[PDB]
Amino acid sequence: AYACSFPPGEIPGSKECLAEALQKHQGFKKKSYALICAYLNYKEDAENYERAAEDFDSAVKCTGCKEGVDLHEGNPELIEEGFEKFLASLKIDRKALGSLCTLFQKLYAIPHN
Amino acid sequence: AYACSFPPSEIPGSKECLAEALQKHQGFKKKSYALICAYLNYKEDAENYERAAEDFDSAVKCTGCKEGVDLHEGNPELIEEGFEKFLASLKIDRKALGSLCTLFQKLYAIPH
Ligand SMILES: [Zn+2]
Repeated sequence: AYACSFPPGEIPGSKECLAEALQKHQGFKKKSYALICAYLNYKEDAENYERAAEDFDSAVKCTGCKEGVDLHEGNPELIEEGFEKFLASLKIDRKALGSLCTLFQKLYAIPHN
Repeated sequence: AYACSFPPSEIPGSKECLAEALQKHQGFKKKSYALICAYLNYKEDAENYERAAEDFDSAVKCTGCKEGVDLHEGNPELIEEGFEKFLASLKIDRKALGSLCTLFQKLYAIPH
């Protein structure tokens, strides 16, 4: 699930659409970094990844970006491919994934209001 | 801050009190693993660490454990020793830091 916390992109056709949504909209960043953390523990908890992927799928629909990101989150043979697609599409530094997961804590502070 | 979400320990005098609270209570895992994530990023955001440490301190009060874990969270020269005290007290292997931080996401589900 993801209730849209931000409006549609003004650059839906841009190769930067998803990367810019990530930067500008904390809620999309939270779901994206949550997904990275879930990926890193996929082999011990596939259901958590599946839920995080569904949440991300929900949040991506908010963006209006044209670029499709099929995570194939229920298909073990395609999990890696789908996650790499996500990284490519969002223009994430793929050598920094550990760090980005660790930032989920900063982006989703507790307690909060 | 931390709004106590679990009951205080049955073994407040024990050297195992904090490790036992961590084992039993998700809320204490949440604040502990959040602290770990904040520590891993200390060198780029000390304020976030200070806040997470204060939150952890508050969660420690909720446990009722007598043992102290002084994180020295405002003192750069002592952050390392404070965090090592945290690891020793909660019986967390330093090799496990990355994994435990990554688990904050699983233990703090969004949306909610
Ligand atoms: Zn929350």
